Amino acid sequence: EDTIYLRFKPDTLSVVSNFQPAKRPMLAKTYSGDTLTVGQGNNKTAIHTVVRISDPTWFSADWDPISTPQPIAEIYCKAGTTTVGDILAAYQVHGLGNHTTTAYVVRMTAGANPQVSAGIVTNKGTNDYDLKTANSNAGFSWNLGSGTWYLMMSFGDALGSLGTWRWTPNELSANYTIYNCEIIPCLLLANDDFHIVIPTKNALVPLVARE
Amino acid sequence: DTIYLRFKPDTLSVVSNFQPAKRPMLAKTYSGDTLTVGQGNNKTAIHTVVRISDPTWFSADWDPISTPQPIAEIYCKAGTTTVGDILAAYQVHGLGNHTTTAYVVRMTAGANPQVSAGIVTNKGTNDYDLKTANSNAGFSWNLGSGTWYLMMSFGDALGSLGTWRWTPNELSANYTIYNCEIIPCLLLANDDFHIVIPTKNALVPLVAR
Ligand SMILES: [Cl-]
Ligand SMILES: [Mg+2]
Repeated sequence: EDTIYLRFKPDTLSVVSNFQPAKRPMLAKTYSGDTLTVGQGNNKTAIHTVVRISDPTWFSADWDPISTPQPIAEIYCKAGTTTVGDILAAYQVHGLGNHTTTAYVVRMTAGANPQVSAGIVTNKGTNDYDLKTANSNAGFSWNLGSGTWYLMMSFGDALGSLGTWRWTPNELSANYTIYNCEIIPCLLLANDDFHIVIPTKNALVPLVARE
Repeated sequence: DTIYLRFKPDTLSVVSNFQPAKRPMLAKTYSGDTLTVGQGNNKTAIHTVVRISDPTWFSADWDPISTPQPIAEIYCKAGTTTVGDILAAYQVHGLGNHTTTAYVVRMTAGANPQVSAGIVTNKGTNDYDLKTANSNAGFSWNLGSGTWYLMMSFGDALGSLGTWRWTPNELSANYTIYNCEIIPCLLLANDDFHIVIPTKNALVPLVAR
């Protein structure tokens, strides 16, 4: 329940494709294989994008350095049906108009190869004030090494009272607006060269609403 | 040397003939109360501004510290009038000659920057960072005295290693703003989330990237 801060350098995953720079920020609409979820029982969060967490350090609510948290009990990262990682901390923001943003600090205990049939990128037109989703011009695949930590994010509309954990099992589709937030640098190309600080919880408890 | 600022970015509500007044805008040309942060002959042209809300400071060791003293001899000016102090300075030497500068400015007077030619950020499907584009009209900002603002500038500039760079030129279109700590200040911010940026209480840049 207490707020703990994660300071880390985001690092864009290098995707497997036949196009463009391999290191580019991509999101997943439809998976063809090793579909990425973070779930508790039947309830699942559909993972829409991933960045590597590099040089992480943790702080208490009072900004004293603390040790790595224990995994949140009973919540797991799965590729397909296989459990592939623990979850150290959870970030969830209940935004305007049922917008829900979830970020899991995932510590991989096994490798995974998520393959994306329909991809998504974030775009911004001259009349958008936030990033907005658009369709890839092709699919791709990710390679998630075991032992590495990843921030696995999800964006969608969901219901829930305040302090109720929300579940976004939906596909991410185009023209969905991702409201500015702490994790917004993880949606642009990140070259492991600057730190961000995000508030998290060692439980499945959301942050105070519209944040 | 390094000081951390934790704060909530807050998008300025501009006065214009368009859409929501609270939208993230950048300035290409000022018609009046032109925004610069300068020291002697050297000036940085201020390209965008956000209000700093709920600021707190941390040591390099993440112990809370007090508000730093103003950096001596550097001032924020609207036109020729000095209108603010500089508490901290953020500068990143990016790819090629890309320079990103952010000043923590505490206004000691009001200011009304008058922008004839505007700039917005773009992102196409094969852009991986925000890029600048020309707005379709101008606007004005209102900077209240006593309020804190982050005043940012983006451009290519010269300087050998560890030397503070000056970007005095107008910001133009098709300029790539590389991802960094201050990138949330380019999107709509509603005073409802915190970011942490590294700064210095001197005119000294961060380690080159
Ligand atoms: Cl501890
Ligand atoms: Mg959102």
